[PDB]
Amino acid sequence: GLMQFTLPVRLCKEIELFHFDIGPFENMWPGIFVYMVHRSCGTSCFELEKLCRFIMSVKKNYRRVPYHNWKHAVTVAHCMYAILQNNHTLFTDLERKGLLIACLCHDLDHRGFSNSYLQKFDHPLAALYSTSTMEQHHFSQTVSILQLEGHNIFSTLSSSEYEQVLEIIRKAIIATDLALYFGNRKQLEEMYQTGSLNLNNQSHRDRVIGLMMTACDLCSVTKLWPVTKLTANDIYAEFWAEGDEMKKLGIQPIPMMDRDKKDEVPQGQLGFYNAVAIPCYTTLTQILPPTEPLLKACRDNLSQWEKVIRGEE
Ligand SMILES: Cn1cc(-c2ccccc2)nc1COc1nc2ccccc2nc1Cl
Ligand SMILES: [Mg+2]
Ligand SMILES: [Zn+2]
Repeated sequence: GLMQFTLPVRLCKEIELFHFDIGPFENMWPGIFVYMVHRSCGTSCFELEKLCRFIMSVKKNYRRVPYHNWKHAVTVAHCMYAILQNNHTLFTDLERKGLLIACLCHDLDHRGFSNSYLQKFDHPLAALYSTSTMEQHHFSQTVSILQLEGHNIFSTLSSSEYEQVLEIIRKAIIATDLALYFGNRKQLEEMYQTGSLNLNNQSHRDRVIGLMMTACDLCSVTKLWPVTKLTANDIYAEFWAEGDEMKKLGIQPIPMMDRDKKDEVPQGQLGFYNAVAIPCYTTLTQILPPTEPLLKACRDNLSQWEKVIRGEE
């Protein structure tokens, strides 16, 4: 009850900033997450023993892949923490509870392969879940862990609060399917500019939480340049392995996944900042003005990729 987590001074200050990097010490990531729940939600939100058992079972169900790993889970939860802390009064008690957990769980048991690769492979998960294949699996793995003995962190909620939080988590996790982001953002763009955006309309909140989820999930583009640039190596290590696996099925992969086309990465990052990241953080900033540092950091990183193309690095 009286047991705070406390971080060293540099981490205590920097964890509050959007561009915080959780560092290379894996054993500190659980404590960093509990710290964020305790400040975001409260020391009362979860029984510490249950929360600790939940976190360690979640960790165990992330795989040793280059990018879609336990570090990504905690990184995406920290971005959500910074959004929630900068928008104190906009979110319900249940939302603060659900969203940090949703972010920690959002890529559970990822294999380092896209929905496309599973469908082309004819993976069993592609027959069980015809759209948002991996994201339905990530939600399925979250419910599994919540149902293990001693892992039910929501046990003090009523039946209908419990149903609501699990529905916040399902929609949050489904929204991390980038195929769904383009339409979600166009609708938010229209709603904001015709003035119809209403945060009391549940279906509107759902859309805004979905964009928050895209923003947290892509947050590697919002770090200081050396973090962004080194994370890009991990992202492409997966893409290129998928490309190899497409070539094994007798399919020329897209260039983004073809390691023979490494030279075109700087131009591919440009397209992604312009087509995905910038539009994402721009619409997020219009809806939630205090998230503007994410858009500013993304813009700085776009400018760094422009310098790479110009051979200035
Ligand atoms: C779109 N695109 C095309 C290329 C390309 C590269 C080499 C050769 C030919 C084409 N690279 C990208 C970059 O793509 C992404 N970067 C991400 C960065 C961070 C977090 C999620 C991301 N998700 C995606 Cl999909
Ligand atoms: Mg994912
Ligand atoms: Zn993710």
